[PDB]
This record gives sequence, structure tokens and C-alpha cells, in this order.
Amino acid sequence: PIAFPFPDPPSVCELPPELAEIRDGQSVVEVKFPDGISGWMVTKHADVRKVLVDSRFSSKVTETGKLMNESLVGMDAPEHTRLRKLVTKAFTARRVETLRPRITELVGQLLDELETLPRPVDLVKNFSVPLPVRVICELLGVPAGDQDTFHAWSNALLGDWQQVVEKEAATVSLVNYFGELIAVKRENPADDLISELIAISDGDSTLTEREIIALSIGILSAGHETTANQISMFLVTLLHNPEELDKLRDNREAIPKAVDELLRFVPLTTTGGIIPRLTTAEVELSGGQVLPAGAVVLPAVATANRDPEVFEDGERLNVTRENNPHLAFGAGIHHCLGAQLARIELQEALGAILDRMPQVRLAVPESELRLKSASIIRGLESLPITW
Ligand code: HEM
Ligand SMILES: [K+]
Ligand SMILES: [K+]
Repeated sequence: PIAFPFPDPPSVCELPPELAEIRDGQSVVEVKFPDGISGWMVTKHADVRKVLVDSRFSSKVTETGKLMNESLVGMDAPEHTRLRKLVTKAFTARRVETLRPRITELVGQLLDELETLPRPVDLVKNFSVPLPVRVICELLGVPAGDQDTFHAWSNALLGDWQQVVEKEAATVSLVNYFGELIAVKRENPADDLISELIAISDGDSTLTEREIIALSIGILSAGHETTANQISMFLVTLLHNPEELDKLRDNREAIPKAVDELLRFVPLTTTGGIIPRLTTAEVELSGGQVLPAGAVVLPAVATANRDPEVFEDGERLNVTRENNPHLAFGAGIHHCLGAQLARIELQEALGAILDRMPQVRLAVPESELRLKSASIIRGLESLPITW
């Protein structure tokens, strides 16, 4: 077995070279984690998708611990089926699409603030970290008067492992905050997700208040650090590929395809941020490998998203790519609930940056940039820019 996680490459713009070497040779390999558990990794686009779509792979694994047990992402059917069907009574494509104008305003506000800071200015702290929380607040219905405090909580959640106590205490505050917000929204409902969910809960469905709380925090948690890290990594990738970036410069029509190309090419982790699945029966894969029952299986999204069988010239960035069946939002029943909302946030963020800061560049050499050591997601410590 080879050791997983692989070494981090010198450059934030490279993936571990062992991924492509596996994908393109042995394909499915055994790995060994640092705690000595042994697993399997699959790398081809067909195997990764199978691992996410097939019924034989299970996701089932303090306030923090309870919430993890209550989150969609750790559930299997039938519990997962029920909860998702309850949440999507309110979390709809219509709700998300109709938020686009407010997302655009929130992006503009943050850029209005950014452009008055001393320069060069860190994009991470001053834009990428706060934007996904603003958007989540707007979706959920957290009022602006609660937002400074809500940011402080959210940001405490992103700590290290070195701060288990900070994070647990932030989680506790968020849990009591959302209980109070439910009573305010029951009395004065508004156009937001919590108001609708409460109305569903108060009607005849079995949706509970606690489930509303667990949904709210699960959305925060799924959608803050992911989106945050991707905004900054996307900008770096684009800058590293100036002929791709030029195709976008006065051409906001091209932004949606570019975002999907960036999602494909700039991964959250080796597995797209997806926790290894557990097989519940043996499973035959596209190449004839049969994964055994009871096995921990890593779906290598990052490399499947460059599989030369599905993506032409897949190890390079092409922001014009039309044919892009990427797995960055997963597939099957756990397919990212926020997939459309995330696309909208990244589209609006990137289109505005390029519109407003068309000469944006890095204020340090790209070799000086580095991924945070102590993060579960691939993300920059800082991103010093000027324009
Ligand atoms: C670039 C931003 C994002 C990426 C790349 C991302 C990716 C993913 C992936 C790969 C999964 C599947 C996990 C699995 O199969 O185990 C997932 C699940 C989830 N996503 Fe996202 N996501 C992002 C943003 C968001 C946002 C903004 C929200 C806000 C709603 C969100 C809400 C969730 C939820 C609730 C789940 C669990 C769905 C379920 O288990 O049924 N995500 N996401
Ligand atoms: K790795
Ligand atoms: K959830």
C-alpha cells in the first residue's frame, strides 16, 4: 500500500503527481492512512462516479459530534432520503436563482470595502472568507445586526484541531443562536430559508426545530470554507494561466463555463473534500477490480476530473471547455445541495473582480504562496494582490 495523503507539491498550482501516474497505470490501488488503516483509492472518472452513485457505498461513519450525526452528509438512505426531501421543500433552484441579485450586491459591497484598504491587500481575509458567510446569512435569514457576531462564530469554526475548544464553543453558540432565530422568524417570517422551513415544520411534516438547526449549521459548514478556499485558488490559477484569463476579460458571458472549468481543475482535496465511503457488499469496477465488502474507498475526484477518457487535454486549463461533466459537486444522492448556489457565488465573485480590478496581480512571487498545513481543504494562507 502507498501512503495517503500524498506529499504536498511545492507549488499551490500542482497536484500530487502520483494521482495521474496511478490513474493512467494501475488505476485502483491500495492505500495506507497515517493511523495504519488500509483502504482503496479509485481514480478514473467512471469509478469515482460509481463510488458516489452506487447503493453499496455507505457514508455512515459534544455538540459538534451530535451535529455530525444529524448532517445530511453523514446519512444513508432511508434517513437521508427523508431529510433531503424535507430540506428541498425550501432549498429550491428557484430560491437560489432568485438570490443572484443579492449575491451580486454582497460581492460589490465587499469589493467596495477591499478597495479602501492599504495595498497590497490579502484577498483571503478581506473577501474570500467573509463572502460565503454573507451569502449564507442572506439565504438563511440572519439579519445584518447579527452578522458581525455570526462571522466571529463562523470564523472560529474554521480553526485547526489545535483549537477543538474554540470550535466546540462556537458550535454551541450557533446552536443557541439558531434556536432564538427560529422564534423570531416564527413571529415575523421573511423571504429566507429558515422562515420557510419553520412553516413546513409547523404544518404537517415531521420536520423538527432541531433538524432546522442542524440543517442551518450543516449548510454553514459545507459552504463556508469550501467556497472561501475556491475563490482565492481560482484567482491564482487564472493568473498562472494568463492566456485563459484573457479570454474572460470583457466577456462576462464566458464566466459560467470558466467557473465550471475551474471547479474541475482546482480541486478541494484529492477526494474533492469527500469523506471516504465504506462498501457494504463487494463491488466490481469498470476495469474488473472487485472491491471487497467492508472496505474504506477514496474517490479521487481531483484526478478523475482530468481523466483523458472524458476530458480532452484534461491536465490543462481551458476556460472555454464546453464538454465538462466534472465531479466537483459529487454525484448520486449526496450531490452537493449547494451546487447551483456555489456556482452563482463564484461567478459573481470572479466576474466582479475582473470587472473592477482588471489589472489584478499577485503582490508576491507565486512560489511564495502556500497551502495552510492545518486545513481539511486545500486553501491559501493569504493571497496578497494589487491592481
Ligand atoms: C465550491 C463550493 C463547493 C464545493 C466544491 C462543494 C462540494 C460538495 C461535494 C463534493 C459534496 C458531496 C459530499 C459527499 O458525497 O460525501 C457536497 C455536499 C454538500 N454540499 Fe457542497 N460544495 C460546495 C459549496 C456548498 C455551498 C455553498 C453549500 C450551501 C448550501 C453546500 C451544501 C452541501 C450540503 C448540505 C451537502 C450534503 C448534501 C447531502 O449529503 O445530501 N455546498 N458538496
Ligand atoms: K493527497
Ligand atoms: K446538513
